[PDB]
Formats: sequence, structure tokens, C-alpha cells
Amino acid sequence: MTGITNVTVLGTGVLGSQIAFQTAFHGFAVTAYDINTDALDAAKKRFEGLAAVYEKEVAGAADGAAQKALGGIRYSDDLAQAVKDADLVIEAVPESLDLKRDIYTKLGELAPAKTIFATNSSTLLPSDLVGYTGRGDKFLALHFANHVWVNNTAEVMGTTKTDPEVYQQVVEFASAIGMVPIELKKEKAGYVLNSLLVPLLDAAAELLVDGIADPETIDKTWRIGTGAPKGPFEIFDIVGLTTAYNISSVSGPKQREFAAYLKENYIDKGKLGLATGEGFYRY
Amino acid sequence: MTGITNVTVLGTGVLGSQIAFQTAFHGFAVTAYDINTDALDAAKKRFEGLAAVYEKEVAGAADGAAQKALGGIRYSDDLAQAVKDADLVIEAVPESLDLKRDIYTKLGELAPAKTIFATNSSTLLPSDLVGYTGRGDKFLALHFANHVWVNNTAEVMGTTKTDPEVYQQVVEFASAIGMVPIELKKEKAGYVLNSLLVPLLDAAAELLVDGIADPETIDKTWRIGTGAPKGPFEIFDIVGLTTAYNISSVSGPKQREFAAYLKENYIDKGKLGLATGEGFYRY
Repeated sequence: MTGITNVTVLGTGVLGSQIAFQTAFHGFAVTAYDINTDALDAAKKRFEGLAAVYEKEVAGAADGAAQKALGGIRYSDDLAQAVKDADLVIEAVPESLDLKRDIYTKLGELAPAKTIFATNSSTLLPSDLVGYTGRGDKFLALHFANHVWVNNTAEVMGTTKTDPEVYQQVVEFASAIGMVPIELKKEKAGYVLNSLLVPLLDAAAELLVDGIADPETIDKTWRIGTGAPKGPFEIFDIVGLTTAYNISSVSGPKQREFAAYLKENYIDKGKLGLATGEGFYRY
Repeated sequence: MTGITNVTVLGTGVLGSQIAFQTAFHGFAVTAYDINTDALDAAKKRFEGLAAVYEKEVAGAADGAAQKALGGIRYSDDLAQAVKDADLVIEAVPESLDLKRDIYTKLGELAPAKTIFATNSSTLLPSDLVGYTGRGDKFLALHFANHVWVNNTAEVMGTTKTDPEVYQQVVEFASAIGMVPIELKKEKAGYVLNSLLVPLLDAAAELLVDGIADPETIDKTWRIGTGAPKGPFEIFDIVGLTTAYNISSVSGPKQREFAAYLKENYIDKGKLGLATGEGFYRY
């Protein structure tokens, strides 16, 4: 008599655990799936930490609400059992074609016909994966950002095969779990946010790497010129420089030059950004 | 017994008049140069308006300070006389090689040896122009942003020939007139700000033009994802869509596609942005 109620999240890493917890915190019946009891033990630990963060950072989570959500999460390492009555499966497994390939082939078999599949993938297009699902009308991308409780966008992106009704149900699900749905109308690698942010960061990095200006100068220019609260390099520190290095080094020639610059000047010195307490800036 | 005192500004248009007025408002002896008495009459009008804006918008300009600055400005349509005792000449004539060519050839002849030349050019590199000056050690770019009293960056950019001492004097001049000096270390087309902003706006325009997302969605993504106060399309309205159209239409293929989109959907409807009270948004 209702739409989405049972949600299974595949994967319990940094992203999967936030998605699962956010979804649980907002009243849905969540099953967290992962490969064995060791991974499930680690997931419980991530969930306990998230409960703690919520109770301090998230409206309505104080006074035990976060723990009630925590205690209501079901853990499973049996995929068939994990998705047996799922209305929606959010897939957040590692960023591997082979690995998502075999998941979706099984998932398509194991899940009841009603089940909507959503990928959180940041490197693979729903078109790259749709064929394995066996239900193209019920497959799309639902893409979250790290720290979902605060950076609460959910970028919704299907294929030409996606059922509009399914798309709208995911949009309504996104809102129901407290996200701002960012509705894309066609596929686009990097969705919206990454599509906008990478060009800005690539531009700043080129200015640095080509010796045009120092980071402080580039950042103050951006803050003053656009009113933005943080400039590109402050943003690089937040992203994480190990992450920025990985991304840059499989990119274009100017980008790979920046990767080498980060590697020599930051990564090799243990200056990784916000995480270590120092990157381009000292915190 | 001092550095820069006499400043001549070449050109009295939107940019030249702001530069001249800002410089006058901060205590320097300013001569505004333009081609005839008709242009000089229009300059006086721009200065009167600027005085009015300052008295309402700029610290210290109330109670007649803006008018004292206004009344102290010298007007000239005789280049030789305009620069006879100039310590610094800020060139803000139209964006034309021929036109800047002949100005600099004359200027190099007419100005005393002491005179520093600074170009405000947004389309020409100081390297494009240095040969005409006859004083490469004293030529650089000093680049302002529209509404200099509020968007108060001054991007300083010389050539390999620029005297470091001259560069630092211009940096100190920039600060003395209330600007934040943005110090570039090597030439770069678009300096710093435009180098960062254009890639962001090109990315947003591609998302719009390729039908990925609507403007509202693209903007909220940027605001939420980076904390910036305005997204790309809000920024396009501020830039001015006629301006964005002109820039885009002499750019790359995706950019020219955006130009056509603006032309059909906005320019042709008199929706030019902030100026007309409606662009991508209604004001």
C-alpha cells in the first residue's frame, strides 16, 4: 500500500555506511549487506561512529534517536536473503567493473521483480552497468557526497531505459531521507557537481604548476572574485590530496604534472590536507 | 622624494573612469585623458555618478570627500600634456591592437623617462604590446574588475622584461588605492580570476546546452556542494548575457553552441541578466 519501505545497501564502506545510516535514521527498514561477518563487524563499527556524529551534528538525532536507528539496522552476508523483500537496493561496492558486473547479474536474479536498483558509482555510468541488471527500466544512479548528513545532495541519473515512474520514486525517496535531489535529465560522467568542480580545480592547479601564482593568491582571488567561502586549494585540502593525486595522475598532461607536484611537495611529506592537519594550508 | 604621485589614465570609459576615480579618491593627482572635449564631457558625467555611488557605498567618501576627489581630477585631450609629469600611466583604451599600438608608440615618446606604463587589457598580453612602449622594464599589466570599489582586486602581471622594482612599486600603488594586489609571477592570458571562472562557466553551460540539467539545478548543486553564494547561472546574469554571448561566440564548439542558446533564448527576448532585471533568473 506504499512505495519504498525496505532498503538494502550493498557495501558497508565509507559511502555505503553513510547511505545506510541516513536511510535508517529517516525511518526506512535497512539491511546492510557485505561479504562476510568480518566486514559486517566493521560495518557495525562504522554505524556506531555515525550514530555518535549524528547525535552531535544532525537535527533530531539527539536523545537516543540515532541509537534507535542504529539498533534497527539488519546485517546480512547472504545476498539472496539481503534483498528478498527489498523495494530498493543501493549499490556502493568498490569501483570495479568485474565486481559490479557479478553483483548486478546475481542481484537481478535474486531480487524480487519490484526491486529498484540504484548505483552510487563515481567512475561508472549506469549505461556501463545496465545490461547486467536484467531490469533496465528499474536501474539508475543515485549518487551521494561524502558526509551525506551535511553535504546532502543526491544526484539522480538514469539511462534512456529508465522508467520515469521509477526515477520519480527515487527522487521522492531521496527527499524522504533528507537529501536535496539533483535531477539530471541525461547521463553525464561526473554528474553535475564533479562536472563543475573538476574544471575549476584543474584551472587552479595549472596556474600553480605553471608558476603563475601561489596557492594563497589563487584562493584569495576566487574568494574575492566570486564571494565563495573557500578557494580551490582550500577545497583540495578538503577533498584530500591523496585523492586529488590519484585522480590527477590518470588525467591529462597538465593534470599529471600537478599529480607529480603534489606527490613531490605534499604526499611525500605526509601533508595530505584536512585529514593530517596540513595540506596546502596548515590546520 | 617619493614614488608615484601623478597618475594619468588613458581612456574614460566604464573601466577607465572607475580606475581614475578610485585613484583620485585615494589622494593621488589624477589626469583623465581622452580624445576630444566631447569624450571629456562624458567622463565628467561618469565621474559625477561615481562620486554619488562612492558617497553611498564607499567608506570615507561621505560628507564631501567623494566631491573633493571629483573636483581635483584634471581633464586633458592632449596626450603630451596629459602625461608630461606622470609617474604612472594606466591605459584603459578600447580593446584594439592598432589602437593600443599607436597609443604606446606615442606614449613612449611623450612620457618622461620615469613613467611606468600599465595596461588594463583583458584581451591583450603585455607581451603583445611591450615592443611599442620603448620601455619594457617599465611596462606591465594592472588589471581591475568592473565595480573596482567593491570587487577590489588588482591583478599585477609583467613580462620577462619588467623591472622587479617597478613591479613592486605598482603592487604598492595598488594597495595605496585600496585594492588587493593579486601578484602573478609570469604572464597568463586571463590572469588569475578569468582563468578560474571561465572553466566553471563553460562547464555549467555545457550541462545546460547538452540537456543534462536546468539552470536552477546546476546552481543549487554548486551552492550546496561548495558553499558558494551564487551558482554559475546567477554569475552569468551578473556578468551580463550580452557579454557572455560575445565571449562564447568566439570560443570553442561547445561554447559557440551556448552562444546560440543564449542568443535564441535570452538575447533575442531582451533577457540580458542583472541589467535588464531578468536573465536566467527574474529579478
